[PDB]
Amino acid sequence: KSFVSSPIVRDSTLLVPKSLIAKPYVLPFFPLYATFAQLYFEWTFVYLGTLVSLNILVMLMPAWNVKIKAKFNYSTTKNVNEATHILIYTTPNNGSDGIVEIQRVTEAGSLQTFFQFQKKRFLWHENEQVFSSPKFLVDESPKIGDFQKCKGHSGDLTHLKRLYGENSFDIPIPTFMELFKEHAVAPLFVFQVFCVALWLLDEFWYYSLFNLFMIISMEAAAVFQRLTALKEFRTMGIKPYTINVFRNKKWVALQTNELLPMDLVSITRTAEESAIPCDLILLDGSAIVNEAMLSGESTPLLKESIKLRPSEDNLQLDGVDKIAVLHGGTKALQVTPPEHKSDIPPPPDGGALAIVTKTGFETSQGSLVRVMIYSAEDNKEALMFILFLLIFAVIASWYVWVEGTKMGRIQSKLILDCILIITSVVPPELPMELTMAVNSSLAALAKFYVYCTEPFRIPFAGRIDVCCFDKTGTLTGEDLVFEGLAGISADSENIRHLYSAAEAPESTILVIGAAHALVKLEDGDIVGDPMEKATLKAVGWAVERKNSNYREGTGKLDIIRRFQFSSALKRSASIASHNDALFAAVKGAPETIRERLSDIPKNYDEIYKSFTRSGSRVLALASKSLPKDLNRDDVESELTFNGFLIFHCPLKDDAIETIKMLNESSHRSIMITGDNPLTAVHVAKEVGIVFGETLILDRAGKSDDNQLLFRDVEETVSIPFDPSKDTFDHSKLFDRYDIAVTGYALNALEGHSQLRDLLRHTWVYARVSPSQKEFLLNTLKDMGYQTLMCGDGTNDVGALKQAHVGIALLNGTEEGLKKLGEQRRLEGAPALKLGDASCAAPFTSKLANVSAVTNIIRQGRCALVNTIQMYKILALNCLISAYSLSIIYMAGVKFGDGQATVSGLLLSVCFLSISRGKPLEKLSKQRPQSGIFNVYIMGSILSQFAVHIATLVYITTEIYKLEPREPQVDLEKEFAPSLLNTGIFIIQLVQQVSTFAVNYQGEPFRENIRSNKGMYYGLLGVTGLALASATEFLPELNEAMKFVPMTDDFKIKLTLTLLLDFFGSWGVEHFFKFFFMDDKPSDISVQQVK
Ligand code: BEF
Ligand SMILES: [Mg+2]
Repeated sequence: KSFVSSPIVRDSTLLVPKSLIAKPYVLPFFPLYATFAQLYFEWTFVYLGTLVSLNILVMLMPAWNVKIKAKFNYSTTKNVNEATHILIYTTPNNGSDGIVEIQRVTEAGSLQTFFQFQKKRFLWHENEQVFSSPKFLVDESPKIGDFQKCKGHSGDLTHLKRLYGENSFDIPIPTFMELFKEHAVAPLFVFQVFCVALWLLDEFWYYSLFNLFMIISMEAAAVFQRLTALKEFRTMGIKPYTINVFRNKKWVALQTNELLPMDLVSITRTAEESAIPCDLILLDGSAIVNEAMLSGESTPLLKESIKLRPSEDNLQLDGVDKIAVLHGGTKALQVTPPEHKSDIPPPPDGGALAIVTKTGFETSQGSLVRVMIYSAEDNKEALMFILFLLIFAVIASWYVWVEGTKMGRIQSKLILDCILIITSVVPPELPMELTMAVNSSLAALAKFYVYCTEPFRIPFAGRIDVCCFDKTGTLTGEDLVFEGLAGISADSENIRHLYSAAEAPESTILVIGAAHALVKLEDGDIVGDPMEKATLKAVGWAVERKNSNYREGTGKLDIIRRFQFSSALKRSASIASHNDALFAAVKGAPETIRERLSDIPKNYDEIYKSFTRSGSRVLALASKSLPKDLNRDDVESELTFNGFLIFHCPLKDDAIETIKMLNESSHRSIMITGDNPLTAVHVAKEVGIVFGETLILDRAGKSDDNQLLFRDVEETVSIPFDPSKDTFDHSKLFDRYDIAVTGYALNALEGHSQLRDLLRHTWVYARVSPSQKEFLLNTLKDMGYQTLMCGDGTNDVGALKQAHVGIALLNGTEEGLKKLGEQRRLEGAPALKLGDASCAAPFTSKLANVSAVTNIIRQGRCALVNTIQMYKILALNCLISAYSLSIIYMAGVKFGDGQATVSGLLLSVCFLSISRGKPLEKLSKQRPQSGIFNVYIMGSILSQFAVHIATLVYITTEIYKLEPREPQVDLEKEFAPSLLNTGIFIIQLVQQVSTFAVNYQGEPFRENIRSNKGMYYGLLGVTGLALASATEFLPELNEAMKFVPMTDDFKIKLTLTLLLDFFGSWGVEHFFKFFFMDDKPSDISVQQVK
């Protein structure tokens, strides 16, 4: 018997399929059918009906639960040589159970059984009799000699291709049937089809068939739209590109999909729209990677080789040995070929050779994406609404049935009346209205290039409480840019004074162009550190083919001999030559240059520490006159200070305004980043997330013991802390200082009693791992708030998936998108990359600016308002119609077709015009309501209904006082012009006007009613028709509308009753909205001065 062995599975039972007659429902039902046939050879037909129903239900019973499907279709066996399926019982926190097909294929005279569950390959090992996932060499504790003594793969590697598979990231998308099955369960669709069945049971067939066709077409179109969106956006951008791989003792060029562990490849300078293939270890050479996408840190690291380490005893640690690993999904800005000769020849390119370690969904990025996809996880308002309407319809049907029994009609007509009531309990224009609303919201979002794949999350963006943010890539760029010199002065009048350019003396502008490592090849190009290129271009230098560069606007320059950048004693050097004299320029970290030059200025330390404590990365450069080969020490004997070079990632010109708009709108915006605390605090303080002084929780000492320390940005205040003894002194910490928790401190405070009281008062989290953003969002969702996440990297994929509404900011300007669209149209500015963050986030702003959050919230407010107003109007109209049927139909009241159609057309015009409205430009501090079931809305609905009923009863009593009552009445008579018909129809029109005019108006969330031309014209027309027919202004139209003339006193009474009805309904609705509105922001949204 099989037994899968992995941390994902819990138990496993083999399965062998059963024949068609072996299925449980089919064999037994034959005795019941034979018994029914014998009894048959009236009341018995319902028995065949229920028997067919139960048979069809047992037929479809498996599809709901997979365990039931395995119980019914397949039978459990304990021999893997014959089982064809296997039931995988997963662990509690890893996806759900499943049925996967056991596959087989013969290789080299021996077949190999295997399957694949959650993209994790399994294989049948006979000696252990288990399905064991592949285990890699770097997973265990490997000897560094085992890595240094590698020479690539050789022979026929057809078993490795089966053990490990291919290096491909292929995400599967759902099909049409599995996507429509989710829409075929909502109560709206079930109620629609049930009502269609009830109606066709007695009414015609052609109209029912057309209606069913329409219902099918609506769902088909919706599912097709959702499927198109999913198929477009649910994928990561991974295009294979040729690389040189050392196989069979020769450098042969394979693709990226054909990489296996322990394969020697040659990585070069990674071009655009590409990244490092998979997890590599640097066997020889050097590089400068950019981990801003996978890790979240802005500075480019400097990786080194592995050859200098002793191969005998040392172990590949991934601790001290983390300066040699290159993850997958990072850009390599520069690569240096090997220096000395090795056993294998150097690569044909200029790249460095490395060793593959993991491939596919086993790497870091692949593992994050896989766990997000597979290991992931109310709709009761509509159900309660249907229950409400059905209760009222039941009371209506009970009354009408009692009255029909007391009058003496047949049972069939009473049944048909009950069915008519239950069918008209909901208007037919509800599903088309919901579809128009969803499509209008989607087409309004798609004007800012914001595409959504879960359209039911747009109403979620109306009551957002906490707005989380990512720093690198979302608020700031991920590339260092120049800022300007510093320290070039002798006045000390100010520290932060940045001479941009064209203001430095000749010495500084010669040193910035003399101490560099860029070179121009013979074909024409420039290779080197990109920040060095940026500064050399901003200063305005032009490099030539020879090492000598000129055309700086001042003169020419030549480089005699240059030095390298060492790992230790980090600095550089160069010996340049000028037409005037000769000097040697030095450029390196300031902490090493300060102890090297003779003349120490008075503001060296002040300027350095002022610019290094806030994000920026300075590079102090110095020079020295050199009179006429030489070593490096005597060149760096004594120098002369010249200035600094300050770089930092610049803010987006849209972040400040967006965060200000969110602050002035009762939103609490926080920051969750992976950068060091200083840069995060600086950017948050510059954008507007924190205002006053800020404290930081980080490790106090160095080694261990989890003892934190509250410390200012500077060295002013230092409050210790112990996660087992001390408790958060709210009075002196939270009221006087903003704070920012790091990742180590947030990890050491696990299990603390006041962790939530802390999380209620921190706005910046720096240096958090990809698995702590999920924890933070889960805690913020358990606290009761509604969260939002807006990021772009791979580390915050789980955070984007866990939030109530997630947004993934791609790259691309507006003009670039317009040009790309124009080119696409003509065929039918770098391109945009889909990345890994767009696979989890439902929304995906194809632009880069941060205003997508504001636009999405502004659309969510409008969508929620529209939903609430539609629910309220439908409830009121349905109650009024139910009463109208129940009571009025029991009297001799009926109208001709002409008046009915003439009024119904305007009613439908207004009802359709309701949905079309434009949201205001300004975000308001008041938030809409969440759901219809509360005190305010329900009270207002019931009170409006009571007022309408009282008015109708008053006019009925008045009319019965005027004209006789006629106790004997019949419901089969045809239409006859009378006074009661007019006196009721006028009030019907007035009530159907008031139910919109009183309940539509929402000022703070969308434009006024007068700006809605359609609905305004409709209501004006209906009220004008009613008021002109009441007082008989045009007798011709009254005689054309089959309205009988009336006396003056009754017309006056009717007009006064109309006015009183309208004004009373409006007044009591305003009363409830004024007394029990309760639109208050949360407690975390208030902003109090400290
Ligand atoms: F810095 Be963020 F987490 F991308
Ligand atoms: Mg990012």
